[PDB]
Formats: sequence, C-alpha cells, structure tokens
Amino acid sequence: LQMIDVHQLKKSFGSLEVLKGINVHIREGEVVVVIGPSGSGKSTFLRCLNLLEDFDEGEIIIDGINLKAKDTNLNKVREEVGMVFQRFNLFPHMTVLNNITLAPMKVRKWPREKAEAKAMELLDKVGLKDKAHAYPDSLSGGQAQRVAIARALAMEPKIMLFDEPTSALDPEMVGEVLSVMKQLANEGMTMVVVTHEMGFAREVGDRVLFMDGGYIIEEGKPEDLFDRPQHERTKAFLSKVF
Amino acid sequence: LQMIDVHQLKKSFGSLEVLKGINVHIREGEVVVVIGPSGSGKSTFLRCLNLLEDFDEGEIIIDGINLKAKDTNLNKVREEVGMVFQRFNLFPHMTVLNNITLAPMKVRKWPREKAEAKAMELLDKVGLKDKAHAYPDSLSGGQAQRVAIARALAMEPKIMLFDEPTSALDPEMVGEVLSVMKQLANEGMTMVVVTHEMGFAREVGDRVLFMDGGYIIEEGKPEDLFDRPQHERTKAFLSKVF
Ligand SMILES: Nc1ncnc2c1ncn2[C@@H]1O[C@H](COP(=O)(O)OP(=O)(O)NP(=O)(O)O)[C@@H](O)[C@H]1O
Ligand SMILES: Nc1ncnc2c1ncn2[C@@H]1O[C@H](COP(=O)(O)OP(=O)(O)NP(=O)(O)O)[C@@H](O)[C@H]1O
Ligand SMILES: [Mg+2]
Ligand SMILES: [Mg+2]
Repeated sequence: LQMIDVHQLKKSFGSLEVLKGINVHIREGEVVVVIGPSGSGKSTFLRCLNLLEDFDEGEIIIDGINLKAKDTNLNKVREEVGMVFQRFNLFPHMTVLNNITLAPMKVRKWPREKAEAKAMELLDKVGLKDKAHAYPDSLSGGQAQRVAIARALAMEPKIMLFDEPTSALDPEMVGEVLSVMKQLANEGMTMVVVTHEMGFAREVGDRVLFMDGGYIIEEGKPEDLFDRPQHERTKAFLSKVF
Repeated sequence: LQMIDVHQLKKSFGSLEVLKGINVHIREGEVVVVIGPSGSGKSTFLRCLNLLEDFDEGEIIIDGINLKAKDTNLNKVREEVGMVFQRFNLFPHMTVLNNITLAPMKVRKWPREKAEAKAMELLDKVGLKDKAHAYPDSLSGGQAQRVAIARALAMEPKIMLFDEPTSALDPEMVGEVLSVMKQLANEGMTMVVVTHEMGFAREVGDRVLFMDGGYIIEEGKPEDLFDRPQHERTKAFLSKVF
C-alpha cells in the first residue's frame, strides 16, 4: 500500500558511514522533496531506491517488494522505477527518438513501431515532438532535461526519482523543466525529488525531507519546514541557501 | 599507407543531401580540424567514420577496412575508433572509474583488475585520479570532458574523433580540455576535430577542412586557410568567428 518503504537504512563507504539509518515511507502518488548540504547522502539514498547502489543494514521495500527478499526479481523493480539525473541523461550518439525507444525495445521487447508511437507521444507532451530526429548536442539544457524525463517515462515506471533536475540549468531553462515535473505530480506520479527549487516544493511537494550527515534531521509539509523549521540544523541550512 | 580513406562520400536524409560527396585522406598520426557553419554535415561526417551512421554513395576505409565490405568485421573498427562528443559523454549512474572500465571489460573482455588499471592511469594522465570514485554530477564541465577522453582512450583506439569538445564549456574550462587533446596529438594520434577554437587548430592541426553545405569548400594548412582564405565563403565564415 506504501509505494516506498525504508526502515533504518544504513550505508557506509569504507571508513565513512554516509547514511546512518534513515526511515522513509512514501505513499503512492506522494511527491517528496529532499534537501540538505553536500554530502548528506541524498544521492546515495536515491541510488539505493532504484537498485544502483547496495546498502548495508535496514531494508527497502518498494511497491511491497523487499529488495533483499531471496526470490524477488531485481529487474522488475528497476523497470518500475525511473530516474532523472542532474546531467548526462542522454546518449549523444543517437537521435532523441532513439534515446527514448532504446529501453522499451531492448528491455520490454516492444516492436520499433510501437516504441516510436509511444516515444512520439511523450515527446509531444514535453513540447519537443519536432526534435525526434535530432541529436542531444543540438538541444538546449531545458529541452534535454525534458527529453531526459520523456525517456524515463517511456518505461512507464510507477516511481520517478529526480536528482537535481534543474540544478545545472541556466536559470531561464528551469521553468520549462519544472512545469513538466509538476504535471507529473498532477497526474498522481509517486515522486522523490532532490532539489532546492523552493517554489516547486511549496506548490507541488507534499513533504520536504531535510537530510544532514546521514540522517533525515527534520521533515514536514513544505510550508512548515521552510517557514517554521523546528530544528537548529534545518535553520542553519535554510539560511545558507535557496 | 592510409588511416582514414574517404572517397566520393555522399549522404542523404530523405530527399536532402547532407554530404554531397567528400574526399578525405588522413594518414596515421595526422590531425585534421574541421570547421564550418551549422548544417555543413560536420557531425554527420564524423558519425560516418565511427559507424554511428550509414551512408549512400562513395566509400570509406578505416585503417584499411572498407566499411561497406561484406566480409570485413565492422565492430572491430568500432573498438579502434574513439569519439568524444560535445556533451553527454558519461553515464550518470556510475562512478568515474566505472565509466572508464565499462567498455574494455564488456567489449575486449578484459578482467576487472586489468581494466581498472588502465583506467586509473588514463585518469591520472588527465589529472583526475582523485575523482575515480566520484559521480559525474560532481565534475565541472572541464573535468567531465577530460574524463570523457580517458573513457574513449581506455579502449585503445587507433583514431580519436572530437565533435566540438569545448563548445559547451565556460571559457575558463576550455583550456584544460584543449591541452589533453594537444598531448594526444603529440603522442601521434590520428585525429579529426570539429572545433571553432581557432588557436587549437593553428597549434596542432596539420590540415583544416572548411565545410559548407555538404561540400569541403576549402582546405589547407591552418596558417593558410586562416590568415589568407581563398574562398569567399571561408573568408565569410571566419569573419563571424573573428
Ligand atoms: N562510491 C561512493 N558512492 C557514493 N558516495 C560515496 C562513495 N564514496 C564515498 N562517498 C561519499 O558519500 C557521501 C555522500 O554522498 P552523496 O549521496 O552524493 O551526498 P550528496 O548530498 O548527494 N552531495 P551533493 O550531491 O553534493 O548534495 C559523500 O561524502 C561522498 O564522498
Ligand atoms: N536523422 C537525421 N540524423 C542526422 N541528421 C539529420 C537527420 N535528418 C536530417 N538531418 C540533417 O542533417 C543535416 C546535417 O547535420 P550535421 O552533420 O549535424 O551538420 P553540423 O555541421 O554538425 N551542424 P552544427 O553541428 O550545428 O554545425 C542537418 O540539416 C540535419 O537536420
Ligand atoms: Mg546529489
Ligand atoms: Mg555538429
């Protein structure tokens, strides 16, 4: 019933315990925003959610399937969780269209015509249908990140992870990437977004999770955490950024 | 006697002819710079060399292998031709190190220990040994492009293709990238470089090809084509990049 469930998740990289046991339970259709200083383990957490990194202690069950359960097919899981990174979301050697159908064809064995019918719909939905036969290098940062999203949505995931999707964009390119995301939030997509775009969080986020030094130090509805933070660390952090 | 041999090379997309027949003969250890306005067919040309695109008429023989030859094995030409793009040169879900070892292991079938060796070297060779375990999102454009080179070098290519490797970099970061390319040239690497960074060409380019609308309008040593261009078009292009 809970789309994403994490119990005392712990993760260490050598002599450094990056995650020190965190608890996260995200309901289906819930949009969760994660914030916090560099090195607080935000990326590591996301990488564990879509089986890109392995964890030490605690357990992660997404959509009711324990990632450590002996039977569970780790690929069905990966297939249902999509991810958009800060950069490097596309293959520069193929067209926008081909970037999008690559996985649906290889992983889902969809015939080309089917994959493309689906790819063009998505592309048309982020306003870049006319970029189908272009290469990534010809796209602005704003168009590329939209293509990146369309590409992840092509696998029709149940979950969508975003690791600083607009962070590396020129300020004017931010808006277009954020509106596509809010629409995703509007259609009930379960979402976890690592971002420091306040506006997006206030208007679309259900909860904000403040991470600092391996722990989720505070959480709450966006309004409450931003305007009336209860923990001294949240305050210090907030005052230093945005 | 010939690393790259291209004859009457013609490429068309639908009813539009992008490469109207070009002839290029590059010898091992040579460095050719390609310049020209948007749509000249520069990228299409590089892609034809790296088996990333197929072609209509004419012929192409890499390191003595005719790509249209029924016999000859293409995918061994692929391993021999490296290529750095303007952007998206890295996998975001992987560590730098892993970005570099991936292909060697997967393609050449190298053992992990071996691959990771070749990787750490190329890394230190580009000034990024301390970042072998970091993720791409943490690299600056310049660092990212350098890792990109290491990643293509790991495969031990006989040829290196560059498509505007510094075009999307802030001015401060172009320098560090051109440098790695300069070294590669001095080490006798057959190179084809699409770049509007005129200095680099004059500094290590044996020849410069000015491309305009499907044809190679003019060419010659850097100093010549740049200081005294014979064609009105070359003269006109250079003026806008003055
Ligand atoms: N192989 C590794 N993978 C991920 N993290 C690592 C690794 N090795 C060391 N670390 C450390 O793990 C800690 C947390 O990393 P991370 O999850 O990327 O923090 P972060 O919040 O995403 N940083 P930023 O992305 O700058 O906010 C950092 O100190 C990393 O240096
Ligand atoms: N499917 C396709 N793949 C690649 N190119 C295509 C395709 N369809 C049409 N084209 C056209 O191929 C022509 C040449 O492109 P290209 O080789 O990238 O020129 P260019 O010099 O690299 N452009 P720029 O990189 O802006 O200088 C362009 O007009 C493209 O629109
Ligand atoms: Mg991060
Ligand atoms: Mg190009």
